Amino acid sequence: FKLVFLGEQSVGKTSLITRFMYDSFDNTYQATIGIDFLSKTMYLEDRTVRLQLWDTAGQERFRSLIPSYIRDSTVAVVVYDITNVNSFQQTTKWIDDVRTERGSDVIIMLVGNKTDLADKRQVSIEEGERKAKELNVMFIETSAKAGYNVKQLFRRVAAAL
Ligand SMILES: Nc1nc2c(ncn2[C@@H]2O[C@H](COP(=O)(O)OP(=O)(O)OP(=O)(O)O)[C@@H](O)[C@H]2O)c(=O)[nH]1
Ligand SMILES: [Mg+2]
Repeated sequence: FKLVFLGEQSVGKTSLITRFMYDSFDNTYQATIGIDFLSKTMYLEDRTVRLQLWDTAGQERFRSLIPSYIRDSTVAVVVYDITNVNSFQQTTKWIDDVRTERGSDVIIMLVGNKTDLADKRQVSIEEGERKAKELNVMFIETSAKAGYNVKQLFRRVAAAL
């Protein structure tokens, strides 16, 4: 259960981790610098699991040694912001990066985060599911802020292993 979180800056990667691991959320953006690590045991879908999580920096300058982390991980979590079409469009790139490194020997979850921002939605659930089916990855929509589907994201990934 070695998980790498990928996707564009400000989509909610860190926020999803903090929500799941610590059940908190904060509004003010602290960008991740390089690749942070968190390891903890959780009771997750009826078994104990040791979660080893790599939280990558979305900012372009930090995207050089990510290959090692992708090779090191059994699960890739690729997140976008449902309010931000570019961030969605860039998920093809991220999934490709995983595939280039592991092909079919990896669990991939595509995540449409920030659903609580309902009015500002620029990507439909439909389009998200479409992309997930086309690229053969799992799909879920979450809200780190409101606490929607975050436990489910980790559940579905843990039951995928
Ligand atoms: N409304 C809303 N805001 C969110 C949600 N998730 C994250 N945010 C906000 O969006 C901003 C970015 O969140 P981060 O968790 O720091 O995003 P990130 O993907 O880790 O960004 P980098 O580390 O720079 O790559 C912050 O201001 C968060 O408070 C969400 O589910 N809903
Ligand atoms: Mg971050």
